[PDB]
Amino acid sequence: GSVVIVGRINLAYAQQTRGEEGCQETSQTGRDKNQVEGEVQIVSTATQTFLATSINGVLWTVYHGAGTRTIASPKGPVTQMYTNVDKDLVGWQAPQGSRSLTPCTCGSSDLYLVTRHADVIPVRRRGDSRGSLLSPRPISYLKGSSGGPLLCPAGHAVGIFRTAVSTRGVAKAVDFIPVESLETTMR
Ligand SMILES: CCc1nc2ccc(OC)cc2nc1O[C@@H]1C[C@@H](C(=O)N[C@]2(C(=O)NS(=O)(=O)C3CC3)C[C@H]2CC)N(C(=O)[C@@H](NC(=O)OC(C)(C)C)C(C)(C)C)C1
Ligand SMILES: [Zn+2]
Repeated sequence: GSVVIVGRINLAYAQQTRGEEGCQETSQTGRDKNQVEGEVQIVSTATQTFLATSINGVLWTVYHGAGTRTIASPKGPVTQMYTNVDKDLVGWQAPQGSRSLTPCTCGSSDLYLVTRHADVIPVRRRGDSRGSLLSPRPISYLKGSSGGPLLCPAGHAVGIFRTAVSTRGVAKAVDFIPVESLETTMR
């Protein structure tokens, strides 16, 4: 079926636009004539819910979430533009009404992760695709936030939340797809 937009996060505050009946319906129809807004979208399949983030006019998220699914749009289902499984990466054309995040070039190592509750979580950049959490978190607290953005102090995109780095059920750090690798994927 289709990936369906069921909410959005404005930059922070989250909003929901669609429920289980609507989501079950639109996952199946692929037709979503709903207004789109925001930089991060809350997105659902029939089984999973996570985040997706618009960068370079492309809406990016994780493959472990999206698979090869099409996305629901006002004119019908839209196929993926990018599918790079070894990056756990998929991308569709950013739907009308989304605004893309601007890539970070300030080189800051003080990052801020946005969760599906529109909570903003401090990260210390530890390297290209790695960030350590200042306060470690339970895995289930961060479940549903993959595909969501890591920002710099200025509000620029540093990457897309992919995997959590866990010891004994506690996330001590985050793995993210950097904005440069999206560039690489696009070319
Ligand atoms: C290798 C990644 C992967 N690839 C897949 C490819 C195909 C596939 O087929 C189905 C499944 C895959 N699963 C995958 O991983 C799965 C999915 C993914 C996941 O849950 N991602 C997030 C998250 O919030 N995810 S999410 O809940 O939003 C999900 C709905 C999208 C961001 C996490 C929130 C806590 N996973 C990890 O993050 C694991 N961490 C981890 O693997 O770290 C390593 C890479 C350093 C070892 C956990 C569970 C320990 C936290 C395991
Ligand atoms: Zn920046």
